[PDB]
Amino acid sequence: GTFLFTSESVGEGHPDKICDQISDAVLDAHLQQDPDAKVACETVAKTGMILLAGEITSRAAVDYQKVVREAVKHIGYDDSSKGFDYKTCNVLVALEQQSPDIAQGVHLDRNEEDIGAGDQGLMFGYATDETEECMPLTIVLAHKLNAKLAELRRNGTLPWLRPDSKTQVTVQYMQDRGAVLPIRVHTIVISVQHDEEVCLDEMRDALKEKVIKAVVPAKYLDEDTIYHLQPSGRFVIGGPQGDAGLTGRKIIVDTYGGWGAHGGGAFSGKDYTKVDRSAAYAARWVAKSLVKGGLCRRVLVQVSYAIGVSHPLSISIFHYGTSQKSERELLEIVKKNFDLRPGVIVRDLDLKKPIYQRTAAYGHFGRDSFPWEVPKKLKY
Amino acid sequence: GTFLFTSESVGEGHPDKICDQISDAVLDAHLQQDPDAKVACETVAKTGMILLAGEITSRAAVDYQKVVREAVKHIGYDDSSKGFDYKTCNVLVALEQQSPDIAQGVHLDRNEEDIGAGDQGLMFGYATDETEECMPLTIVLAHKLNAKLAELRRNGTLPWLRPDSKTQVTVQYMQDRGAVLPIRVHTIVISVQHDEEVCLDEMRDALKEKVIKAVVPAKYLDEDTIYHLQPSGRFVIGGPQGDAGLTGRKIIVDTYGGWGAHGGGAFSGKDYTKVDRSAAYAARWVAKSLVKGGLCRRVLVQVSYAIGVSHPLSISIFHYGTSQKSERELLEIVKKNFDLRPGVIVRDLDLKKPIYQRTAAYGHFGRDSFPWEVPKKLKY
Ligand SMILES: C[S@@+](CC[C@H](N)C(=O)[O-])C[C@H]1O[C@@H](n2cnc3c(N)ncnc32)[C@H](O)[C@@H]1O
Ligand SMILES: C[S@@+](CC[C@H](N)C(=O)[O-])C[C@H]1O[C@@H](n2cnc3c(N)ncnc32)[C@H](O)[C@@H]1O
Ligand SMILES: COc1ccc(-c2nccc3[nH]nc(C4CC4)c23)cc1
Ligand SMILES: COc1ccc(-c2nccc3[nH]nc(C4CC4)c23)cc1
Repeated sequence: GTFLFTSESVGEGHPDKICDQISDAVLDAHLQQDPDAKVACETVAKTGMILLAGEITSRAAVDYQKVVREAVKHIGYDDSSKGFDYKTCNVLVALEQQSPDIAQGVHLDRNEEDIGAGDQGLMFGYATDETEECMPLTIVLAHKLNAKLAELRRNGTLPWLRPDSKTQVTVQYMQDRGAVLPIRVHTIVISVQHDEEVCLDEMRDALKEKVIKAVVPAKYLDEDTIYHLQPSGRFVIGGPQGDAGLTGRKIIVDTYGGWGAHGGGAFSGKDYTKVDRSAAYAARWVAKSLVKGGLCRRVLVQVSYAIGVSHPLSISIFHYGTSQKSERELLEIVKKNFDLRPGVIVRDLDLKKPIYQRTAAYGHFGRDSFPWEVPKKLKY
Repeated sequence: GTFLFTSESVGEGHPDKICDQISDAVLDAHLQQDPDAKVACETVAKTGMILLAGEITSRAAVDYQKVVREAVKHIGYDDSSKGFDYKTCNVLVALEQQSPDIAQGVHLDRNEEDIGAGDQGLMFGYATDETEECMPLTIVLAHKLNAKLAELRRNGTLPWLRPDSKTQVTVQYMQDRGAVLPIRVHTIVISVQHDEEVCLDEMRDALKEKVIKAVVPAKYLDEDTIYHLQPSGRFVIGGPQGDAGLTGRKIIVDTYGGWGAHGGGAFSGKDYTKVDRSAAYAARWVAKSLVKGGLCRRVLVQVSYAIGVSHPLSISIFHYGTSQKSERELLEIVKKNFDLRPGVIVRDLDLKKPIYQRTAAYGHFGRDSFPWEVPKKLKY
């Protein structure tokens, strides 16, 4: 009845995550001035370069140089010794207006509640009762290990740390009537960029004592747990210098760490009309509402859309055998309690608010009581 | 017992898919001259621009201008009237050597069979007996609809078609002892870029008669099937002009259309040492071998790695209740029959061969008898 499952997370300075945070800093800058901004901002990062590419139609006047550099400063890349510096990097902009053909088919001359989906696509929401926040333990622990590295870097405890990091956690689970129960941590990987002076033994000792022990409960760690700490042996070159980053290349880290399912759409740099983000947030909200409402212990929700059409084309629910209700019954409850048109999701989840940069590291789900994390009281 | 499931696909001229094909054209160009090239080529596409960003260490002498332009010509973007032209677009190159810190930790001074994984990560393989090629019907049909559009564009049957397209198929399934049985097609979406002269009614009639009827068996289509054909109403602006493209933004289209699971890693532009691609191909090979071998009807395989370590950190198998063997028994069969070190997968799957551009549109799986699609005869 036991099995292993692995998930990973990355830090704020991982190059792909830098791009997600910059794309959402650009989105938030537009929404601060124009709540109805149409934004599709992709970011690319390589040695010394941030490139913004995409489509924005907005009444805002945004200083992209300032917005980009402030996001990079927050992450911690502030000196050429670290491989990247917000003060002196190149910021290139290739942003055009939203295609008028998309605009006419999606939102022009449409009542807000009846706006079409901004694209076709499929999206999933997932929730599990294995943690209070209704997220898989593998991904929660992986995110917390990266957050702990950033905390110790920022407080000067481990001054050799740099912003680029990756973690990976394998947990041994027990199957429990469709639900899953974590038993123990089988393997942990941590790789983090570091300065030239610190030795490997000092880093491995600190990663075990100050990072892992400060995050993972001792009850999950035993004599058999395997640790791969700085497994490459050297990670001085990092950030965009070590690996090109792009927006929307960490979509599994952003969601459920491999659990549930994913429809392929990226979240960062997109306004509410792009259902890749708004409908995935709404599907998480539905899934978490079904679990917190006591209808299931674990659930997956799929929705899909066509560009220009407001109502979802399909809606499906899988409860893994953890509900006494059938899928037909759960779908009826969802129909009576939720309206998954993008023009209604925007109102329910307050999706014109400029809080998106806060979602772009450490996962979009299971944190900070964002609107999609506050369960809806269900009537049935 | 019935449920709906939706998957999507995109055409060769969808901007993200253009990037995947260019990244793999670059990889193949290097492998033609240097089978041991270390390649991590990301591509970005926006109006008039192809940018290559990433890391390559290779003995090859590659003309990036020629390679990029030839890939764009093949796709069909050959005139400014179509929104993009291989002859006159900008090709920008920001490629550096592979980080020496990665090289020393992964492959320098290592026996080939004992090379480390090129990164950490998790990967999944999936197979289902619902089609002969062991793929979900939703994604197979979605890919075939895009392939049919390209065929009719290239043969001059529908000369108003342009290369950028997206499709989406929703199928109603029956649950069958853990396996799934397709019953009927519930909804089809097709959006395709077109010339200025053709009217909406002519396009909708052609998409139903010449595309859908030529691909989807009539037994799956009935009076209740919903069709969303050119649902935006106008799609003249397309390709990179309509939407920025990036490599590795169609990872669900590249794999199982939402079925199974995904670990987050992109495939295109990466050599075999990047386990995001090689271990996902090996996991598909294992899953398809278990189904064709008669051990299960449907199966999911997870593997994970740490950078610099050759053997997977974890291996898991889920048979959805479709096998008489336990996960422990299936794992033992996999251990006796497969070696999932990257330096052994390269030999089994011939991963230094320059066939990667062929994988970069219409899915990496279920087509053309690539090595990961030829089942291994299992001994047990
Ligand atoms: C290993 S790199 C990806 C492969 C790379 N594109 C190449 O050229 O081989 C992927 C991520 O791993 C991390 N990384 C970079 N250099 C590393 C090193 N020396 N050791 C461990 N992890 C590293 C960074 O987070 C980076 O974004
Ligand atoms: C709708 S666009 C994505 C949203 C876009 N970035 C924006 O600015 O709103 C995504 C994909 O849809 C397709 N597309 C582009 N223009 C379209 C149109 N007018 N009608 C339908 N699909 C379109 C292309 O395949 C494109 O890559
Ligand atoms: C996409 O979400 C999932 C999550 C969990 C399982 C699963 N449940 C029970 C026993 C199992 N053994 N191995 C696995 C998975 C790792 C291959 C597995 C399956 C799918
Ligand atoms: C990730 O792969 C899957 C695939 C299929 C199912 C599933 N099986 C039986 C009944 C169901 N109803 N809805 C669903 C899914 C669409 C939400 C579903 C679950 C997960």
